[PDB]
Amino acid sequence: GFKQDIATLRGDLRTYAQDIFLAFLNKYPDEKRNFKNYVGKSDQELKSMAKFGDHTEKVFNLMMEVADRATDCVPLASDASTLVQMKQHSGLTTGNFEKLFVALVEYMRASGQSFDSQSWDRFGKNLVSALSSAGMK
Ligand code: HEM
Ligand SMILES: COc1ccc(O)c(OC)c1
Repeated sequence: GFKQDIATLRGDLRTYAQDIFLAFLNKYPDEKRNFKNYVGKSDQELKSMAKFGDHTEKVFNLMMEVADRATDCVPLASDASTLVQMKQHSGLTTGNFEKLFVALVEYMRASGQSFDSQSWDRFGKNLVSALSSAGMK
């Protein structure tokens, strides 16, 4: 289930962070307006850059902390606030997060593996809700 998924993901965190961020960017090419220094690069080109692995691994680490602190796939309001208030997330809206979670769930459903994809879908929706409540447009 969800808790075991966090353990699976943490077990190979950089690899998964890469696979999932790429799934996101490839599903929603307009989303790359937020990531101007990854424009014009194929998946393997991105993976070859130490900065890409480093960024994706730090993002996924916080994502897993938030997931692990959630109750019944409902994240803490304080963690939502953190994500809203981060300087890095200034211009974002909840739709940016919705899209990330749609890509993440799709990635899980297509993997050979027993992820609890329905739990991740409900976590994404609840995270979107919490972001809105914490002041994201
Ligand atoms: C639960 C979801 C997310 C988490 C946990 C998260 C976490 C983080 C973290 C930890 C960083 C800093 C990474 C570092 O410099 O070490 C970061 C940067 C950033 N995040 Fe997020 N983020 C999330 C979702 C999003 C989404 C949905 C977007 C846009 C679609 C976004 C856009 C950015 C951007 C633009 C940066 C700065 C990029 C850079 O300077 O290299 N994030 N995020
Ligand atoms: C793991 O998923 C990731 C990794 C890096 C990102 O910048 C991101 O933003 C949408 C998601």
